[PDB]
Amino acid sequence: STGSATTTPIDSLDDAYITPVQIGTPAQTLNLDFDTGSSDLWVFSSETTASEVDGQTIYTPSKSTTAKLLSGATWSISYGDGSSSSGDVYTDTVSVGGLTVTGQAVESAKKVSSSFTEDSTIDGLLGLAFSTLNTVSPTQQKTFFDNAKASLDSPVFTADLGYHAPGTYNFGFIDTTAYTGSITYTAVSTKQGFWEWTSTGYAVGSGTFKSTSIDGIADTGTTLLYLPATVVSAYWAQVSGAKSSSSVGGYVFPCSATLPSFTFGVGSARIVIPGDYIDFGPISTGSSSCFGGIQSSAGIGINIFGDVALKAAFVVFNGATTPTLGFASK
Repeated sequence: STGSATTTPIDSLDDAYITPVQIGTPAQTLNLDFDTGSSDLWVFSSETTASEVDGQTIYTPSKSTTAKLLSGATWSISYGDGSSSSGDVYTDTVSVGGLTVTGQAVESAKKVSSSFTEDSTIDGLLGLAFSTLNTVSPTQQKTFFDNAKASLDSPVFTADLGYHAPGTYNFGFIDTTAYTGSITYTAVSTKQGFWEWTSTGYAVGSGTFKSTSIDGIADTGTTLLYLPATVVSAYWAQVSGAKSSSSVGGYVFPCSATLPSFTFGVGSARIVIPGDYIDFGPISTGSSSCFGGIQSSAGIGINIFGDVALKAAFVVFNGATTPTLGFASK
């Protein structure tokens, strides 16, 4: 089997991407944030505290003939940005882009933190990291990808995120028309539950490539590119007027600037992030100070290849017995 679904930016900055997901019978379509940095599929629901729901589409298990309460199971998650959610669990039929899993754990939110409430466009998350990170207790549950894997033509999914445009998540096949040149594959460590790999270095604009190992995670659920302070300082030093602002919470730059590209290494191959991808616009409405899309990972504890990086590539998440990651230009 295979599946293919379009993923759409939630706003003009590509802050996140939503992908329609069918849950239950008859189908209830919710727009979920596919997150390769976590492993819970959770949704706004009829059980979510009413004051914490503001415009989202909810899953109502009582209206699904295939929903079954997973008795005794609860979940609770906190994300790298400080947001959180928790609730109980149903199993139900879940389909993405034509690919159907029966008995998928659908985690129903009883509580969500303010950042989720305030984002009306995201109805939940669909985790695509390794199932070892799943928070369901007392019986850990598998991700949608893990459940689908054996039925897939090939045990892979791919992320093809757009810059200010829709893109695609495919399951079970590699669309050879979706990228240019070749796909370069690189080793993955699953020891932390993430799609963790080591970039071979970087360049800033037309500058020379610096060969240096950068361990980090491929995370579709993080907006920006978070790299070591040395790398990030080298980037922003090429932008006149750029500075790290403690008050704003990262590097800012004059909105009048033209940003240089940023290149990262994948083995001997190179992925170029155009300068425009690194512009996240005014810090506040009407400001002439703009927020940078490359930020320091210092104090996160891990480097994160988020959407800013991933959207510059066609990315293969290879879930073979020994997982690997593939990157191609596009």
